[PDB]
Amino acid sequence: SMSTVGSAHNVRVLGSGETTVVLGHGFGTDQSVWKQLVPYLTDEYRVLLYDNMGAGTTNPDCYDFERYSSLEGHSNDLIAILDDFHVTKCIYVGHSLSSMAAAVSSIFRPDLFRKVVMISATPRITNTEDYYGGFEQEEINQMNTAMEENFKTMMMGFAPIVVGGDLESDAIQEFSRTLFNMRPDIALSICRMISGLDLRPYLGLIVVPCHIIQSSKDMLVPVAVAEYLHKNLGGKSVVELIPTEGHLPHLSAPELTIPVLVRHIKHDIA
Ligand SMILES: [Mg+2]
Repeated sequence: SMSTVGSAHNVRVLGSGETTVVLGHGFGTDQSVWKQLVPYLTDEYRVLLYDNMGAGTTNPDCYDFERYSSLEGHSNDLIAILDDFHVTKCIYVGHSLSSMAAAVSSIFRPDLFRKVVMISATPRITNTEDYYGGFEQEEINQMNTAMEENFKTMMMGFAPIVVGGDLESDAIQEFSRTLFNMRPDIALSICRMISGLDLRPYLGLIVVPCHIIQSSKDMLVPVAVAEYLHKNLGGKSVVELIPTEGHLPHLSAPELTIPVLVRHIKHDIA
């Protein structure tokens, strides 16, 4: 059979070309979240897709609770994936968590990345005296408390609120399907990690060009966070807001988001 890293992350390679586009997904989804975007890319790029460890499509026994208590475990998985599949200078396009993992990875291994397109990314969701992440700490702890109380109940509100729109919409139904296929203890572990994550000290060390993409109204990512990322990244960057509501605009608003991503994949920051 194929490599252990490839089978553990369900790595899939489509198309062909000189440049490889790598697609990463966020919490509660898997690589199937990119099914609408991939046809726009396979004729000119090689496209690699992979699942984060912990996704409902991955083996629950491979989720080392110690290893994935910080982003480093996901960052080292990504490096191993691109190594095992011999990718260099890829165009990385990732939603939320995965784009941050790629950005940090580029600090130590800049050979693997030509640029990073971050969608709805944030270095820290909790406010401090000098930083606005969107949530006071005594809101996040109350959140973390409620997720340990009734996790499935919190996720049943989480999914439509975070995606935005009608309970009946296709995006909310699809996001719920993959979110509820996760194992509760694994998902809770991931939310704990995101909840305490603070990537602010890393931003100055990231020097690969970053394209900061997010919805103008994201319940988890204030527009101030995109501006904070732009300001504190160590290399070139650009910010473009998608005029829409939702944390997963690639899933909920493809008609706006897919044209934005293709233009940022193709064109470079001068
Ligand atoms: Mg993030």
